[PDB]
Amino acid sequence: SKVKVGIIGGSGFLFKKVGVRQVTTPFGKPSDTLVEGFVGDVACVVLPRHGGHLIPPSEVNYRANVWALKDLGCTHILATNACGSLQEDLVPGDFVVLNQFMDKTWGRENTFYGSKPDSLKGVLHMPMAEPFCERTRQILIQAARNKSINVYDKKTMDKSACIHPCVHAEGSAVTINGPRFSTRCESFIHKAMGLDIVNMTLVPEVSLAREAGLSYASIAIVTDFDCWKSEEEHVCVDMVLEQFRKSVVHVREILLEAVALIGAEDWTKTIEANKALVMSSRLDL
Amino acid sequence: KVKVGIIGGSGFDDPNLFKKVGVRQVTTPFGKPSDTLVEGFVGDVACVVLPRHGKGHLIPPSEVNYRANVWALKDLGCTHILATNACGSLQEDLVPGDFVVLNQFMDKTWGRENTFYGSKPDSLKGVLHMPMAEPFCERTRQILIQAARNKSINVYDKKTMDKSACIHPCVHAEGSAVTINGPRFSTRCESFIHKAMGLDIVNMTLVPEVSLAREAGLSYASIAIVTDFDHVCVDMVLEQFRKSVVHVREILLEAVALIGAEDWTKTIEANKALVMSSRLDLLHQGS
Amino acid sequence: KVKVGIIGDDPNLFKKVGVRQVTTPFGKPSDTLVEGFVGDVACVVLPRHGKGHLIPPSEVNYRANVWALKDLGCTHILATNACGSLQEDLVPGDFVVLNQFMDKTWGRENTFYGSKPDSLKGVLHMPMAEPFCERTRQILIQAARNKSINVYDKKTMDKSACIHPCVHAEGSAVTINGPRFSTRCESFIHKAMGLDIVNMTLVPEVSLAREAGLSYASIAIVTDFDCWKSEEEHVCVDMVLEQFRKSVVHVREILLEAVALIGAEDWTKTIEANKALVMSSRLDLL
Ligand SMILES: Nc1ncnc2[nH]cnc12
Ligand SMILES: Nc1ncnc2[nH]cnc12
Repeated sequence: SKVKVGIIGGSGFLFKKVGVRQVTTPFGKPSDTLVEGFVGDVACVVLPRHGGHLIPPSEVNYRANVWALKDLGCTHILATNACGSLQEDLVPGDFVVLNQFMDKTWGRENTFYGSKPDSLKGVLHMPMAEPFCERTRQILIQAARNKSINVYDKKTMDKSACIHPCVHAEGSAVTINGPRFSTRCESFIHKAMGLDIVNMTLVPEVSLAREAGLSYASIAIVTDFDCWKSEEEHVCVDMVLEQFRKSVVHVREILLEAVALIGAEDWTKTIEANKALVMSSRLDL
Repeated sequence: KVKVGIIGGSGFDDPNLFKKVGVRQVTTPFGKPSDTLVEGFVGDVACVVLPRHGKGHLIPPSEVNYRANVWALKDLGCTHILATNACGSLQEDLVPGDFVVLNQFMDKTWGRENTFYGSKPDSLKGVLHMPMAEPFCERTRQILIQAARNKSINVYDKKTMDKSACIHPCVHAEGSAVTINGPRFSTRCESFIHKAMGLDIVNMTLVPEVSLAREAGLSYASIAIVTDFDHVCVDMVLEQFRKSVVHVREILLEAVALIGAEDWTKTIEANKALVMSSRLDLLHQGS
Repeated sequence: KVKVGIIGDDPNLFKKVGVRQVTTPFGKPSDTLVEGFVGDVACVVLPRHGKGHLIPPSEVNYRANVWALKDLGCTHILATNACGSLQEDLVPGDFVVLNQFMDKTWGRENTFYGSKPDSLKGVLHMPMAEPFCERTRQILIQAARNKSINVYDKKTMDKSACIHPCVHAEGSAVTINGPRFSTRCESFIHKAMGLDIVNMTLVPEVSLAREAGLSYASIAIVTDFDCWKSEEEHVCVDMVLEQFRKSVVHVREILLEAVALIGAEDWTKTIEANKALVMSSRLDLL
């Protein structure tokens, strides 16, 4: 019944520290030390995904990061991800509480289970049709409302209500491997598929969190229009850094409010269901 | 002169298709196969059976040694490989309980060894660029389809039949699979995209098995089982999958008999000639 | 001054000085390199698949090949690639000066930088919206005009004005990992996405050339229709080689003219912009 919130911070990334934990996992070392402490009465653990941002997205040890948070007793993970927009409604400065993704990563360790010595014993086939924890998604959305940040829900709001900057209540991300950005050809193809944003760090992090029995939700920071618009609006690293810094302030407020909103509810049945889903997805029984 | 290898997928972890005459615990130049190989006969036709995931289904799709499985069967003198694959549906007319004799695929796998050849010392010498436009052995595909007819299973061919001939359960006489890496299932977003591309089913094990079989000079065909990777429905899906396994077992046993009733000398030679004609290094030297 | 590398050499046009073996921080290049001159312009020729054509596309050391040309002082790289056509107006014997691509390769070393000891220390996030050097693209096209080869621009001209064999003034490529050719299902999917050609070797070569601060342009050689047409037109090795041997003399004329055209212009601002793009993409330093 205990609740403990892990926070995985991307580009641009909270409380007074109780302890710094140098941990190891059976999958290797996490990206950095883990800082443990409290937000109000809620226990919380913070972990930077890139550790002085020297580790590219394809080389982050997502297994060790998620497992380390599980081993410190986290029940939830809140994650941030920098991204580029593929659609006109999503402009730099907006946020997206994602609910879908398309995976184009490769060469990353994306599961804890297998038949090799470097993995846990078993064959795990996890359902991923709706790959995030829906309860935690709505917490992020309500947190933005409580902090007087606009929310745009395309299902129930006219397009004229999309007042920027705003938090988009839904969205799909294509995760590319990096480190290069997309070509205009690739951006047009992803947009034609109906995708909303492009990023590099969401997958396999989201999949491993569900394998570990954790509730996971992501808030993406729109820093650019990818490269499907005008040449002045094409992505570079400086464009990504120049927008993260301005938006980090507001995503901090959202994260800290979401931690408090998580602590204000009972999660006994959701945590139980997270664990049961893993056990029922074991094909080796 | 024929010998039929069988690679059993989910539902065939311990097949027992015939009385075991002998066993082969072997390795290959590309590592260990998934399990020991079981030898026997269907009538007078030699047969060898190998569970793709191992006896206890301990090996996930991404970690299956497709190269060792295909090579071990080639080493034993197999001329054909029949494989089973459990799949999910992406289209309205493919429903749980149906079967598909695949003729096409779209590859979204990565990180698997998918060729016997290359420039590394542990690969076979040479560069092989195989044609894959119609990646299966068409003659063996038609034997699987005829075996279903002979076992009283409906066959639906959307090229010549209207949709009212789609009577379930049925063998779809053609179809395309997207092969994904796994182990996780697809998101709704990914499934929507694969459906929009026109793909019929989704699976995790077809590729690179089919590609390696053609590299090895073997006639390969796959029969896929459509199941449901989803009030209560799990018990009905499992009973339905059990019934599908019994049907596929009947199809496999009849197909081995049908293969054995014909001569394959020309087709086997054509399979070997196709490998040689795809050796880029040799054809560059030829000119 | 400039110096042109050619990744993919007659007597009266290429004055061969010598053959060179080099090493790089990322291993050995595919083969030794031929150093020479086209007029007064220094030129280096490097075959992608090595001696005996024993190296398949997925195992080519693109990092070593590009870095070796960088270390020898090249300012430009011109590349040729055989390819299959996905569209009716691109026919065997044509050429394509690509301007776009979609990447379906995996497991290749595609960046010089990273956190492993096998790569240079750092994190490079390169923009790739328009991944080629446009000035060098337009030289390849103008080289074709100078050699009396037809040029077809589908933005300006009409399908009824396409004269073969022609250099297509733009186009997009899907790069697949190989070694196998595509299925018919994959071919039609790529065609439906709007792609023009399919190949195996463009990526990561084009990406690493930009990482190295070099101007890179590719002219593809259409050898086949992949496998979206009739059975006698489905791709195979013999078909690819038969057409390649007949088109290679035209593409040799283009590349030799392009090298002389590059030498006739100043590239000071372009080269400086190439290097400034690399440094501004170094996340670890910013
Ligand atoms: N366009 C983009 N593509 C990938 N990752 C990004 N991060 C920020 N913008 C991005
Ligand atoms: N159809 C094709 N596909 C991939 N690479 C090729 N190279 C030449 N033709 C090709």
